[PDB]
Amino acid sequence: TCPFYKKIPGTGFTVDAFQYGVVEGCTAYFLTHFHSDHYAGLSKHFTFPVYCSEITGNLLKNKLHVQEQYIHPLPLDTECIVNGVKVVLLDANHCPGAVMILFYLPNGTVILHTGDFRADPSMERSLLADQKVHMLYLDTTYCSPEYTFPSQQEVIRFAINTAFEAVTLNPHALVVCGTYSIGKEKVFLAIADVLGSKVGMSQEKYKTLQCLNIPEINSLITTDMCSSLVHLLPMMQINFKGLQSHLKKCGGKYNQILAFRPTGWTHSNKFTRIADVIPQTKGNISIYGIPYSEHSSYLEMKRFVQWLKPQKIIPTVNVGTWKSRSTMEKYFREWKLEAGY
Ligand code: NI
Repeated sequence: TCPFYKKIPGTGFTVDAFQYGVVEGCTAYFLTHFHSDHYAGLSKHFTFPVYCSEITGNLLKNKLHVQEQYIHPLPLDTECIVNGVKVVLLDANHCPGAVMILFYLPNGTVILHTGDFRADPSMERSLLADQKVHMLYLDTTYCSPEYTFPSQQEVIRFAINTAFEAVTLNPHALVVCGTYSIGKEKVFLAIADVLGSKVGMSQEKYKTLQCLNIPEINSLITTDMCSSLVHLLPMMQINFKGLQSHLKKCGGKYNQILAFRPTGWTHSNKFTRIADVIPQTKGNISIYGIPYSEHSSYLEMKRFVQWLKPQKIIPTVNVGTWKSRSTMEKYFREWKLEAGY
């Protein structure tokens, strides 16, 4: 059955709750973003109203084949009414089309659901600042002080300069970027832009990108692999074996590969700075691990919550074990005691 952390009290709404069949009482199903854990259970067979951003609606329509009659896209930063309740969608700074939802309940309670997010100080001057928020449903992916990472911009600058130098040194080098869902598109778009190239990719991946309302997209991406010096492959192929194999397929148009694996956090965030990063190398193929995150670091999450000052916090990630919930409760109390709410 549908957990309490996916229900919004005093409405018949749910959020990211598609895997439990018909939820009793639910009149509107919200979807924060198009990642499989969150959409799990949605298909052409779903017949209830789904509320979401325009981008998320394009993906539902085209990738999952959800029938158009059930897709209710809403604009961002706009007060809307859904089944008699006022709502607002805000940018989550996660993957394309990802939203936070603000629910104004009829009793006067205000609830923020973050979905998946990467907290940023620009969220402190949105519509959130206009009134008190009583309850927060929080993306707690990285809720522990060891989880630090550089900014997106530091990582992109590093990627840019690395690729530019490698291809100026050897103009027959190919650049490859690994991927498994939407998100982290700036990695490959920024590398391509400094190399004067489009990004080449499979038909399924191109179809995905074509749904994302990216300006001038037709000038940036192609299905013609041969005409392009940056290629996208599945993350699973980003290894020496997979990369040698792809290099055989390109027809001796390239004689070297430089590949990037954008990851989340791994244990080497604790010492290394981005400027110290060195690749793994076997022969004419180099692989760089780069920690480009679309979730809040501990410090970014703490700052956001300490600003917002919610009366109650409901975690939405790592809630499956008592040990994790207990640990998270401890950090929420520290934050409250330090800031005085
Ligand atoms: Ni996500």
